[PDB]
Amino acid sequence: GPGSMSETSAPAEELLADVEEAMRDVVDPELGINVVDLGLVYGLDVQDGDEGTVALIDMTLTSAACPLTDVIEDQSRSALVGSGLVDDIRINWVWNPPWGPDKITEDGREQLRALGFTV
Repeated sequence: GPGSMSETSAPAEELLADVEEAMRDVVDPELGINVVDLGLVYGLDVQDGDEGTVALIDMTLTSAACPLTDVIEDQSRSALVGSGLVDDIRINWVWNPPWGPDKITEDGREQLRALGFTV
């Protein structure tokens, strides 16, 4: 179900096509569920700086302890980084704690300087 929708980001030409593509990977077209409709995903803040360009996305799941986290992270990060709109993202899972620690994804955790890991 496409249409002239408004994500506000990107020029109307680019946004339409790119979001149409993104919405294919960041949705459940199997049974037809759209996470955005849960109306927590309304909370997204993309902060750009000299350090980098990070898209923060406030999300939640049935119990936030489901292995669906990998799926949303992979599909979201994969597309968003490919769209070029943002390079860094962080999907945080909130159902109890204050928005902060939840925003530490595999990007920050595994590739922390203390680990010295580099891909």
